[PDB]
Amino acid sequence: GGTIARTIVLQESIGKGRFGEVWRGKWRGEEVAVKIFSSREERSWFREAEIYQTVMLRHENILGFIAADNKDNGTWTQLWLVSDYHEHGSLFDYLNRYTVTVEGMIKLALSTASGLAHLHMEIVGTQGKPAIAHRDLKSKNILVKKNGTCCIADLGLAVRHDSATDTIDIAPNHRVGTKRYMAPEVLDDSINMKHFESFKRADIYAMGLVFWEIARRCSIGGIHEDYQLPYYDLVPSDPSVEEMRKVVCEQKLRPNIPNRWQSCEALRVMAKIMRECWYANGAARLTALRIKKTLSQLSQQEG
Ligand SMILES: Cc1cccc(-c2nc(C(C)(C)C)[nH]c2-c2ccc3c(c2)OCO3)n1
Repeated sequence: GGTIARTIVLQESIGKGRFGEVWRGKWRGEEVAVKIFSSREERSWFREAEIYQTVMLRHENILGFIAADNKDNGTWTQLWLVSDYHEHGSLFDYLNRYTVTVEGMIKLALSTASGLAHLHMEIVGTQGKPAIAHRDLKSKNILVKKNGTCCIADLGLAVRHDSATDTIDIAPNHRVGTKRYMAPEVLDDSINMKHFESFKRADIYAMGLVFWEIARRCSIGGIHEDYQLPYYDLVPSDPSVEEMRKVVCEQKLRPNIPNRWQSCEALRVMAKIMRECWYANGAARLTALRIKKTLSQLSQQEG
């Protein structure tokens, strides 16, 4: 029969995605993550399997895809996605559970930038990678590995660009992602969605919000902040598009950069990246590659 899903034994319920339910599984002795969709969730399943099967997608800071499969238990067909297990889980869960070192922060920050710069960069060739925008970049969708670098999951909302024709592989809706991480252009309806660079610019904003969440947990000599989500101070816990538009577009607040980040050098680089990631004009924002370059300077420096 089939060689993946037949041979996997589910052990623990991890939790829900947007669609489909996440499990700890044993494959051939090794631990795996399994994500399971109903027969009516087939568009979501297929599209996510389509993105992970993009040629040249595999980076150390993208989640390692094993396989899409079917599994008939006897009553009903389950649609499976199988991946690498990471015991720490999400960047959200890690930053709630733990503080980090100075070296710890940059490992989390660099890897997330490297992941998105890989995802964004077109690789021309016969085995050629399309440029890929995420559309839902957040701490819940980034996983943390056992080495303490990150990898990006939740590519099911992603869009892919052919540079020759200048087309996106789907006709994209307004307002698909997590409402809290939606960029100002996405919030106020103003984003042009036959411009591909705009979707990349929308991802850099949200990585800025992820970079804030990490930098709060940086324990220099006692002193760290608590875990918070971006706009904990300014919106409710499941916030509306209306509620988010009033803070980000109308009032023009980033997340608040505290005083003691000015003392340490590594936090000021991160603080400068954050405030260069927030910008209501998307064209003002940095590339993931310029962020990757800058953090890779800081990594190969301070003694
Ligand atoms: C393509 C694929 C296959 C299997 C799992 C996941 C997946 N989807 C998500 C969310 C963010 C909820 C959409 N998380 C995972 C995930 C992946 C690996 C894990 C894990 C969860 O817990 C520890 O190890 N995606």
